[PDB]
Amino acid sequence: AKRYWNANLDTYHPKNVSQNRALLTIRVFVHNFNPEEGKGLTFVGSPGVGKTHLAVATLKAIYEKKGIRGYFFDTKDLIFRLKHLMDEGKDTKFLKTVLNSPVLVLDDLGSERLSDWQRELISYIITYRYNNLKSTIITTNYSLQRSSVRISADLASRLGENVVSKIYEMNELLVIK
Ligand SMILES: Nc1ncnc2c1ncn2[C@@H]1O[C@H](COP(=O)(O)OP(=O)(O)O)[C@@H](O)[C@H]1O
Ligand SMILES: [Mg+2]
Repeated sequence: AKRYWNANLDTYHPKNVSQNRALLTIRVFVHNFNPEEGKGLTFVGSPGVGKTHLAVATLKAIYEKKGIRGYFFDTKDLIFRLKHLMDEGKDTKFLKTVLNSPVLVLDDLGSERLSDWQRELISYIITYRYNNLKSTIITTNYSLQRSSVRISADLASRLGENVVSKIYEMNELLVIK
């Protein structure tokens, strides 16, 4: 939660054209935000680049100018949590509040490779939020450099074609450099 205590659309000081465009987009996005549209953003990019900073920021600006409460998860942390209350088998309540969330930040959704069972949980959670028009914000890592659709196949390679295709029809792509 709070290495990003300070994370605000407002500390925000962009340092290249990438970051400025990203901040403009985010601003427009938050201002027209409608839990109902199930629209989101995807932040790609090498690391230490302020992708996650911007996603926390986006989540805050939402509920500051729209009073809607999001949720912020490290994708692996979420998955790991869920598998464990899902085979202890008791809590359907955590799963439901995560799936039905009006805004959800899946930080690092899928950088690195995901074993069959984490793959299954992601596909589930994304199929659900896709079907139910639930706005979902994603940050993922991309590294080899000079776009659109390689970023597609690269993401597709550890997430699956299916999840990535859906991610695209829900989210606008913001490459931060
Ligand atoms: N433009 C910026 N303004 C303020 N802080 C930033 C900016 N870019 C990066 N940071 C800070 O740098 C650190 C790393 O950023 P992070 O969001 O984790 O990048 P990434 O998620 O791309 O790895 C964070 O603590 C974040 O607060
Ligand atoms: Mg990050």
